[PDB]
Formats: sequence, structure tokens, C-alpha cells
Amino acid sequence: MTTDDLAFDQRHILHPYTSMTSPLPVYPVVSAEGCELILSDGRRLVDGMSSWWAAIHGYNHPQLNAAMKSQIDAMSHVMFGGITHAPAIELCRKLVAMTPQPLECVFLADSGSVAVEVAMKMALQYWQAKGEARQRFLTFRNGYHGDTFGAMSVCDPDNSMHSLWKGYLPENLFAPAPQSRMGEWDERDMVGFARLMAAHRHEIAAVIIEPIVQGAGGMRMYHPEWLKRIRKICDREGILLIADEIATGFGRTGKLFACEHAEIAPDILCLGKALTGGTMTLSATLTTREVAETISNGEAGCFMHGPTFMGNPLACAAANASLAILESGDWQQQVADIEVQLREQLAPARDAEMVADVRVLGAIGVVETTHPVNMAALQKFFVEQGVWIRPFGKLIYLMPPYIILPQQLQRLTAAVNRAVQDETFFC
Amino acid sequence: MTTDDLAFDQRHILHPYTSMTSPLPVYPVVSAEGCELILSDGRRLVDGMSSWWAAIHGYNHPQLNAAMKSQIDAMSHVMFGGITHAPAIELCRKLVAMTPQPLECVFLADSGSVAVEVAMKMALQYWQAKGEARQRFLTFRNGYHGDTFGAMSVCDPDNSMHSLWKGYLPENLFAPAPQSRMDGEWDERDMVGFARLMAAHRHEIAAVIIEPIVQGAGGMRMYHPEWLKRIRKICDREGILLIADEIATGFGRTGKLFACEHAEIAPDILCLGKALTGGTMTLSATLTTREVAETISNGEAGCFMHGPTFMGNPLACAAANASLAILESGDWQQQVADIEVQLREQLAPARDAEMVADVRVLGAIGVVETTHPVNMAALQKFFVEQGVWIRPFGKLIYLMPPYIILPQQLQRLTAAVNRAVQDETFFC
Ligand SMILES: Cc1ncc(COP(=O)(O)O)c(CNC2C=CC(CC[C@H](N)C(=O)O)C=C2)c1O
Ligand SMILES: Cc1ncc(COP(=O)(O)O)c(CNC2C=CC(CC[C@H](N)C(=O)O)C=C2)c1O
Ligand code: NA
Ligand code: NA
Repeated sequence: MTTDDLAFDQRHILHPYTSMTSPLPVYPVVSAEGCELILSDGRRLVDGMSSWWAAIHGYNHPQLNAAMKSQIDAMSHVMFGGITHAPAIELCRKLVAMTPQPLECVFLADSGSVAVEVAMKMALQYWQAKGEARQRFLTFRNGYHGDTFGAMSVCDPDNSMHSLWKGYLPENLFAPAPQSRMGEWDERDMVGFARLMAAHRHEIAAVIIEPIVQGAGGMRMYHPEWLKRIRKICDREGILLIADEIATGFGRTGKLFACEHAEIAPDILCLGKALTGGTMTLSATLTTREVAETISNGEAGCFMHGPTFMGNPLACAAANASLAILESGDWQQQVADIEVQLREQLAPARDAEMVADVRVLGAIGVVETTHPVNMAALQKFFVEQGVWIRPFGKLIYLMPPYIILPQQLQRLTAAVNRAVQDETFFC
Repeated sequence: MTTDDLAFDQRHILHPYTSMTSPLPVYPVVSAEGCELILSDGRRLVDGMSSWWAAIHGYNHPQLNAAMKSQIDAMSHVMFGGITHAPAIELCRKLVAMTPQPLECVFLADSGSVAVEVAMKMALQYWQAKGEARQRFLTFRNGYHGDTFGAMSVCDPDNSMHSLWKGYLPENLFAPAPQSRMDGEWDERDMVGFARLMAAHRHEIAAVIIEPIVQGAGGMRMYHPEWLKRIRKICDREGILLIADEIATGFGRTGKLFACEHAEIAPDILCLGKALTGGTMTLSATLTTREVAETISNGEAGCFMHGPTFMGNPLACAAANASLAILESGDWQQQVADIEVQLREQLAPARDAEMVADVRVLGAIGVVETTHPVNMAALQKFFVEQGVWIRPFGKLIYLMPPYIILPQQLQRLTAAVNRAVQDETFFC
């Protein structure tokens, strides 16, 4: 990649949530292997982010590559209307088997935001079919579910800046962010949620939350009793529960799915990211036959959704390989060992002036700071330490591949500890 | 593939816009090559659908395959936040160069619906940043732009059953479907409805959004290019942004590289997908002008607020680059022109069948519209029995084949269509 290439990127290529006028530095990556990203000039970086949490098996994984190349040899893609294929069937068999028993119907889609849109549409169509006037969603503050208009409508109105779309987005119900930590349970915490449930129980189509961990909305880790109470409340009121596990699914929090921490099953489950081992985009939204059949028996005769590339053979094959790796079960001790090391190596950050909080769960390690990070300056510092860490807001956090070596994880935590010693990289 | 596999699929796997309680049969596909799909039982079918518009180079294309395998060797994926890579840069260079001069800023995304959502958010943020009170979209009836919630808000309310979401979906403005045909003459009267809505709401409209020339899902309609010339001029006069959704028409399908070329106009925002990757896997792109891209970033947000996990996916970009490289040979132009002539010639006799309401053709799109709806299970079986994959929808029996299709293969497709409509058997 020439300098002109980089110039073109800066002036012509929009990057995720960043200015086209005040771009901060980008780093040119040529390849990746194991837990390392390789830059154009040869610099090798230990990946602390798993490419936004998806690459749980690292990069250039033999199993993943083999499955992908083999599916390309058969067919990378064929349409899913009136046709089915082995990769979709094998993938759906695994998804049904690995999730709670009631979740036995699968709607594959292209991305996390779309999987959330699908779950939302499922709930609305469900009630439309039952002839129940229910169109509200009840969610938590600090929640984040994606970037498309439906998903945006259930994101924290303050973090996702709902003022920008005030008038276009439907108005949903936002209970207080869960206060009890993953910590002791305080009954005082339920008051806000209960309040909204009592006043709006007749019109709520579904409750939607990220289980245990609220990711992009603040890397918050809350008490599982919340999920227990919400499942019970939904059960009593006849409301659907949507669990967004696009970030928490496939082992990240120490359990296969975060709902397991509370031993609850949602009515609708959204999955993505690590689904494909972070090789390419794919999502899945699972629900019950009660939901799936009711919808088909309604006025529309079917669930009204179906994107062009639905069921893409290549992506399904990658996902099959990713799930196959998890089948060994090795992730359980890998994540447990990571958790221990994170909790050990991040503890010193609690002596640093710039730190507000340190919290760890499975392969998620968070250092919350008192002031906003300088994302450009901190990223450069990290690159200089030979690590890839992408902080944002007041969070310097790690979500590494499950296969990361102790010495690699150590470089990440050391860099973090060093970074927070200095106002240098803040405001 | 076993029959148990088919049972699992029927009972546990949702398919696009189809019932779970009253299933229709699906056909198991094990592989595909050239312009053929290969069923699990060994039957080979000539593909008449291009897997919904996208597989313009067919299947198991050596150039696409090699490009995908090579990218896997480097990295199938890496995040795009604070990172860039060669496949993304090359693709964006190509996209900027092949589209109208003003369109030079590229937002890569995952799917067509997301690309439309991005276009719509761009329009909203553009006006929110100039301090103007514009949150409505003006679109045409019989339009389809995706099935995520924002996209649904600009789809035809009847065709997409907006009654199901009545009260949840924002109410946009719907001008009548364009009446003048690509085949025929322009009629000034066509404009009254659109002109009327514009005059009454010119002040609240953030953008006009349409599919140029061909409205796909909403009826496979083919309208007169004068429509786009007018819409461009009107948008220009009123200071309104024009969004062209070319997710279906892009990359040669209508006989021109982009359907906007039939009118020689450029939109402010252009959405692409489908054939972008040669139908190998999902990827989309929304391009806009410097004026739009810079204005948004200077707004309160400080940036365009969107960024999906797999944005810029190296693997998909590599496939898209290979697909575009194939189109650089220019061979598609004659290929599509020849397909067009053959479709016109061989579907023409369908116009004398009693079951046929209309026959219309543009580039590598051939449509036989019928008077009654098709019997899906029955007609699908007939087609497969003829050794062809044609998937009709409602009153439309259509062909959109890969550009590489051989005349003999194309002839089997048209023969089958003509045979399907000769009597009332496969209808209702
Ligand atoms: C829990 C959850 N649900 C849905 C989605 C949307 O999935 P997509 O595939 O459509 O993106 C996500 C997406 N996860 C994200 C993770 C990180 C960021 C950005 C963090 C920070 N602001 C930064 O700039 O780096 C955004 C989305 C999800 O987690
Ligand atoms: C013009 C246009 N714009 C947007 C989209 C959305 O792209 P996705 O990748 O998100 O799907 C598309 C393509 N989407 C569809 C087009 C038509 C249908 C209906 C098919 C019909 N039911 C049938 O069986 O034949 C569905 C999605 C597009 O063309
Ligand atoms: Na299950
Ligand atoms: Na251009």
C-alpha cells in the first residue's frame, strides 16, 4: 500500500463512526495470523480486540480456512428461495442443539443489526397475528443493538444520540440501566423497571436486552438475578423476551451463551460476530415454534422478511467450522484462564490516577477511566508497544481471541497499565 | 443430502417470505458451476435467476474463486475501525472511477437493506446539519428498498403490507408508480402526482428515493428514462437530494453499467449490492458526494453515525474487485445486448397466450406477466422437470440469467416459459 493508496482511503473511504474531515490515523494491515495483525511495513501487533469481538479463534485459522475454501469449490452462494443446502442445514442443526430446547426455529440473516430487526419484526408480527395491540419495546438504558432504524430505536437514547432522529424513531420504553453488578443484588434496583411494566404491560410486544454485559453502551456487567426476574415478569405478563447475544454469545462471558448465567431461555435469541469466527458477516435469530407458527398462521401467511443473500453457503460453512472448534470444549478453560489473568494483571490499574473502575468477566477486561480517552494518541501509543487496542469514550478494554498466549495477553495488560499512568493520553 | 435433512429444513429453518406451517417443497442444491445448479439427486438445472440478480458471472467462476482463496490466505477479515486494507482501497477506487464524477465518497456495508438505511441516515444527518426541518422521503409506489425498518418505510405500502406495522413505521410520501414505459412514449400527464406532492411538501423532504428504470420486487416494471431526467432537474431546483437504489440494476443488468445512464443523470446518493460481489457473498456500498459527506461530519455528531462490525470485510472486497475486473473487459456490453435481442425474440410469442397480460424486456431482464397468480408448488416442479431453475413470483414469470449464458441455455429458459403459460394448469 503506497502513500497515494493511504491518501485515497483518507479522502474517499468512509470509516465506521469517524469524521470525513477530521479523520484520525489509520493503520494499513496486509495480513493476519494467530493473534497478530501484520502492518504494511512489517510491524506485528498482538490483537486485543478480536476485530470487534468476533475473531474468537484468531486469524488464518486452519479449520476456518479449509471449510471456506472447500465451500467455494462447491458453490460460494446460491439463493435460498425454494432451495436449501448442506451448510445451512448443518449450521441450523448446531444452533438448535446448542441453545435452550424451546429455541428450535432459525432465521439466518446478514448482520447483527439485521438480526435485531428480524427479532423486532418477529415480536410485532406475532402480536399482530394474535390480534393484540402491542408495539412497544421495553429495554435498558445503556443498551446497544445496532445501527439500522429499528435497532437504533432500542439503543440508549443518550449514547446513540436519539436527538438526531427525534421524530423518525418510534418511542420505546427505557428502564434504568441495571445497577447491581455481576456483586450483590439490591431490590431497590427493580423499582424503575417495575414502574414501566405496570404502566405499559398491555402494550409491550417484547423486552429486549443484552444479557449480563451491555457492550458498546458502556461495557457494564450486571447481576444475573435481573434475567431471572425479567424472564419471570415476561412469563406472567405474556410478553416476549429477546436476548441480544451478538456480542456475548459463543463463550465470551465464560458460558456458551450469557443467558446461562441465570439459567433462563429467551423467546427470541440474536446471534452474530463470533458465529463465523469473525471471518465474514452472518447472523442468526432463533425463536420458538409458538412464535414461528403463529406468525405464519396470521394474515400475512409467513414471517415477512428475506434478504438476498439469506443462508449464504460460504458464510454458513465458516460458521459450521467456528462452532466445530467450540465443540472441542477447550474454550471453557481458555476463557476461565483469561479471566484469571485479566483480573490479576488489570488490578494495578486501580492505583492509577486516571482510573475510575476495573472489571472483568470471562474474556472481557475493562479499565474505565475518569476522563475521555484521546483515541488517536492512545492507539498510536499502543501500536508503538506492538499491540492493537481500540479504546473509546472512557473505556480501555480487552476482548482477545480465546487462543491468545499468556505472554501475548501480558503485553496487552502491561500496555493498558502503562497507558493509564498518564494524563498524556486523555481528554 | 438425505430426506431427514429435508425434514429438518422444513420444520426448523425459515426461508425468505414463506410459511412455516404450510411449507412448499424446496430443492436441495449440492453445487453449482457455469450457468448450472446441481441438485443433490444429480439433476442439473440451467439457472434463469442468477440467484436473484447477483450471479452475473455465473457460478464457480475461476477468477472469483482465485481472488477469494488468495484473500483468505492473507486475511478473510479484520476490523475497519482505525484500520484500512488493500482490498477495500482497490474496490473504492474502482467504485469511484466507474460511477458519475460527483460520487466520490464510499461507505461500505453488509447488505442492500443496510446500504439503503445508510443512504437515508445520510439524508437525515445532511439536513440536520444545515439546520433544516426535513425528515420525509418522497418515493414512488411499487418501489422496494429492503426489509429493515427504515427501508420498509419507503417500500410500497400495499405490496409490503404496511398495515402490519401501522403506527410503528413513519409515513413517507408516495407518488404514483411511473406509467410511461421504457418501450414506449413519454406522457407529460405522468408527472402530475409527483409534481403535486413536491409542491405541497418540498419543504419537509430530505430526499427523493427511487429504483432507476426498473422497479424490481414491486412488479418488475420498466419505465421511461424521462422520469429520471425530470426527477434530477426537480431535485436540483428544490435543493433536495436524490437517492438512486441500484442494488438490483447496477453493474450492467439493464444494458448500461448503471441504470441512471439511461437518463445520463447522477444521483447525490447511490446504493449498490448484489452483482457487486458477482453474487458470491453479501456486500453493499453507498456512495455520495463530497458535499454530503463533509456536511454530515461538521454536524453536531462530528461524523456519519454508522459502522457495522464487518464493515469493509477484506474477503467480500476481494470478490467484488474480481467481479468488477471481469466487467472491465467490457465483454458484458455485447453479452447483455445479445441476451436482450434473444429475450425479445423468444418471449414475443408468449404475448399470444391467453394467460399472458404483458411481455417486457430490458437488457438481461425478461418478464412475462400473467393474468392470474402462479401455483408455486406446481409451476416450480414443472420448471425443474424441464431442467431449468426459474422462480416465479405472483403474476411474474421472469428471467434475469448470468451474462455468460449460452444461447442454447437461454433458449431452454424461454422455451420453458412459453410452455408454462400455454394453458391454465399452473395458475392460482
Ligand atoms: C450487542 C450487539 N448487538 C448488535 C450489534 C450490531 O451488529 P452489526 O453486525 O450490525 O454491527 C452489535 C455491534 N457491536 C459493536 C461493537 C463495537 C462498536 C464500536 C465500539 C466503539 N464505539 C468504537 O468506535 O470502537 C459498535 C458495535 C452488538 O454489540
Ligand atoms: C432494489 C433493491 N433494493 C434493496 C434491496 C435489499 O437488499 P438486501 O440485500 O437487504 O435484501 C434489494 C434486494 N432485496 C430483495 C428484493 C426482492 C425481494 C422479493 C423476492 C420475491 N419475494 C421472490 O420470491 O421472487 C426480496 C428482497 C433490491 O432489489
Ligand atoms: Na435450541
Ligand atoms: Na464516481
